Amino acid sequence: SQQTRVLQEKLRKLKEAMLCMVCCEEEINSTFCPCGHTVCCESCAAQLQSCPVCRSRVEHVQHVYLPTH
Amino acid sequence: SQQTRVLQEKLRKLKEAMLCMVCCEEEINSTFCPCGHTVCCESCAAQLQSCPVCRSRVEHVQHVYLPTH
Ligand SMILES: [Zn+2]
Ligand SMILES: [Zn+2]
Ligand SMILES: [Zn+2]
Ligand SMILES: [Zn+2]
Repeated sequence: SQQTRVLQEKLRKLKEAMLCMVCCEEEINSTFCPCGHTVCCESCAAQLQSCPVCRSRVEHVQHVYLPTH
Repeated sequence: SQQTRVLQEKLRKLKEAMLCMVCCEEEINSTFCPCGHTVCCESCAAQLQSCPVCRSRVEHVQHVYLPTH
């Protein structure tokens, strides 16, 4: 129905919010510490020395195990 | 249709996976370090001394800013 189409779009938007903001291909699973922005996959996070959201120094990357994975 | 019901269930489960595993009311926004389990809100994470998923000693709680918040 039309409601199936509406729900597919909502699901797509929620899944896109869970994808890395740099590569757009892999799920977010890494936090830039200490700022806390959790916006990248592990491969993109390993290549950034400054946060892409707030520009703070990345002291280290913490892997996050999320229930939505 | 039955497809609409399947998608509604997927959306519900994804939304439930973003809620704190202790209070079931507030969004997850905290990571237990060093293990990385990210399953609680700030208030519930604050006094836990051991991770509720893996039993590891909690050395630090890192706040996380997720795009799904
Ligand atoms: Zn990436
Ligand atoms: Zn940041
Ligand atoms: Zn809680
Ligand atoms: Zn743990």
